[PDB]
Amino acid sequence: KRASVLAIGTTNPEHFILQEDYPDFYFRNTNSEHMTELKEKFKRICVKSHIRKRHFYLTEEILKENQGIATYGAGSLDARQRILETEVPKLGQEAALKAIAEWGQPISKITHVVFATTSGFMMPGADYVITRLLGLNRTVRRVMLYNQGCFAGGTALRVAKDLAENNEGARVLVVCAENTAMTFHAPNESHLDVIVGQAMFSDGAAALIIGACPDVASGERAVFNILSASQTIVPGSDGAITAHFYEMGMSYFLKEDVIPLFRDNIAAVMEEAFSPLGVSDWNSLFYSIHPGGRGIIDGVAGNLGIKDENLVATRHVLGEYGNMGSACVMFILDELRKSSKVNGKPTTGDGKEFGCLIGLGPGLTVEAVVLQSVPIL
Amino acid sequence: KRASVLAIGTTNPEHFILQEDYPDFYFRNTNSEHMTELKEKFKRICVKSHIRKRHFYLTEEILKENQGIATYGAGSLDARQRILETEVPKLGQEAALKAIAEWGQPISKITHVVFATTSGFMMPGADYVITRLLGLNRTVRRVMLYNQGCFAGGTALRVAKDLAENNEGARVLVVCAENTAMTFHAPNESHLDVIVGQAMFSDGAAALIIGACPDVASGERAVFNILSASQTIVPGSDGAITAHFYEMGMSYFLKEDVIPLFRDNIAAVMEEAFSPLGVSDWNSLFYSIHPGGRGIIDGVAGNLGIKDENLVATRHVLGEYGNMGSACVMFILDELRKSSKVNGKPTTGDGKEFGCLIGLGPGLTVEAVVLQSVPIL
Repeated sequence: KRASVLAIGTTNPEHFILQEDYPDFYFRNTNSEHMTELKEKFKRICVKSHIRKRHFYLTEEILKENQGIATYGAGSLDARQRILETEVPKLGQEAALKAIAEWGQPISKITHVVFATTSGFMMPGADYVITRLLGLNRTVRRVMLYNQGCFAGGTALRVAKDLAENNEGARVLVVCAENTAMTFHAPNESHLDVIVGQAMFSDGAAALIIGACPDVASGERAVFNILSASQTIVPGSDGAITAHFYEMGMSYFLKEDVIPLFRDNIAAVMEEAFSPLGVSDWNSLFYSIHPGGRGIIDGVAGNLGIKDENLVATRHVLGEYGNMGSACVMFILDELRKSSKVNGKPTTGDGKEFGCLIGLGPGLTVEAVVLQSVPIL
Repeated sequence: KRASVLAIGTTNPEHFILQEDYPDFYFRNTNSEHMTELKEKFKRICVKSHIRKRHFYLTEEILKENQGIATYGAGSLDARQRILETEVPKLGQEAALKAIAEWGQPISKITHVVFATTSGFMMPGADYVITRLLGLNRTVRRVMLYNQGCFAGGTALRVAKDLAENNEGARVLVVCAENTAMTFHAPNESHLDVIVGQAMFSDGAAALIIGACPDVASGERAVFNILSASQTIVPGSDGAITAHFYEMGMSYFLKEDVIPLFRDNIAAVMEEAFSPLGVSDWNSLFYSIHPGGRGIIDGVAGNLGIKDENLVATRHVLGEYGNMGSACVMFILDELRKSSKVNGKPTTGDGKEFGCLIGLGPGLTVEAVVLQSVPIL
């Protein structure tokens, strides 16, 4: 009678770049090699990032064919959309097929779709495209979530939750996907917000299948259960994150006190979701914190007092992929369940009963989804 | 147990223009009086449109600064967004306050918000802004439906339906709002899809309160009961409507066979929806069809054999407000119940029991929402 995660799939584009070689690549293919001062500010953040590699659609050749994207301030939304209109629902398809395989059921049994992305937008949306790409039924009930940032991962789950629970027999396909072709910019002295993003942002795609009352006889296997899903605006945070969709693509602004505002308010958000269960100790849980850089983790960590033991899964994704936007949190969920089977843990939650999903985005906004593990045999 | 409409509220900008005087206004304030031949076609279209007046935020002086918006092809997305980022949620606020006045409950009772808009987008979205303007709780669960076109009105009804029915005591605030500053273009000889759109689009905004199990003792009153809600892709209609968000704004393209596709495929949707109610006679129902111009309405009615008696509310909205996009279907619902009280009809559905809200848009896509009337006292 409660919603459950029945399958999980992930994927990234084949092309990847090592962080050790990114500063040279980023300044060479923007003809900004002469900005010696910025090359140092950027390099220091790369070292502090503790990110090893990132996947990208954008290659050295594709940027040569799109100088508008390679020039800061220049109009390029025309060229950016030509790429995103196709590659985003396509990368999603790759992920959906992996999760539909584990599910091991007929395509016709899918009745809903929830697509979440900030990378590109048009009409019809990616939710129509992937419906035709996967060959789903023409009567699937779709819900498109455009431009909700990095918390959209928690949003998608909250929407799918009420869908599966209010429609008997319902099976929901959820897809998160991103592509740095939307937010890529060349270095600029006045707008140093870019510097932080270009040493962080990557792309990827995750896919989930939600459904109530798992049919064990049919071959369905629950992975996580969803007990609750809340959303909260953070007090005194107006303006901390703002992103505009201009002719130059997405132009974003970061205030110097994003982490302190999240840090000094996360305690209250946890207290609300977990009192119905009588939980107080924050180390009795498994976590899937949105990897919004080391600061956000190492800072949400200290406040709640989370030991390094429980941040292994979240820090692992950050290191091997970077910030993939809304797909980061589903990536970390797949990380746990799989790591748990290898290490012989009693449950899919690293041997723990309850866990939490933390998504962070503009507002400030915080999405909190309470999860429950299942036994491993 | 079953979601119900509890209140309705609408509004428009004060500034309006008569269809009588729009062709002069259009070719004058875009510096295009030298296109005399093109002006006559427009004139003809404006006369066959059955639209009497439309309300716009865009006045003659506002176009006078942002000449980019008044010049076809020119990059003007920035200027459009500076307008839409503020004016759209401000227009929604004015509508919501009317619905809460009728609802007659404390603002602390609202638990969810659903906003749908194609006109403009940023981060955080217009769901955050309307949450601050109305002074709602920081812990409200909100959904942002961007760029779902003219069927978004029915989608907003379907999401809110599953939220209110899956959450005890939950009360959902629906808001739809559109602004022509996104779709405004100067006349061009080549792109004749633009010319037909300028005689159609308007500004407006509507609001509803959705909740399951009305509390009579708390002063709540029902208006319509939501029995079901569906979505469907039309077979073999790929590319019938496409819209791109380029640097010039929302560039849309309409192929020549849009009406014949909706016309011949709508019957299957109605049969699937009303079959479990034992209904087949389409004139025994009240309607709220999306007025995408005369063409759509006449084509849909001609197939199902709907008489002019049951299309008065639809045409009245198109005649007095023009095509406002996603808000049209909400306007018609309000005219239905308001007209019903004045004429002495026994129900909010023109005396009838069951009715249907039809949302049409790109895909092609068809949103059907079976509705039930309540007794008038």
